[PDB]
Amino acid sequence: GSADETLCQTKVLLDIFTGVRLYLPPSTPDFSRLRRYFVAFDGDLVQEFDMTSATHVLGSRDKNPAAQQVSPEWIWACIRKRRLVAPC
Repeated sequence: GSADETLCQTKVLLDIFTGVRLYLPPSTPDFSRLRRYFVAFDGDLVQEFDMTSATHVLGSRDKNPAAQQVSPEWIWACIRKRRLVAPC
């Protein structure tokens, strides 16, 4: 249990993706909060077909190789580490 053990606090958010602009895919699980939550932390979310300027990207990068190919584990590990961790 990650989210339920992390975002279980309303949104906790925390200074995780601090300035971490990861492209949160709509196909990603927990997207609901994944979006608001993340960006809510203090970062930003770019639409797949919209990253060129983006910074991070959830699963995959193509749309934006200049972003970060982070996953759902990164958000937790990050928000949990109160500091952006190794994106993968």
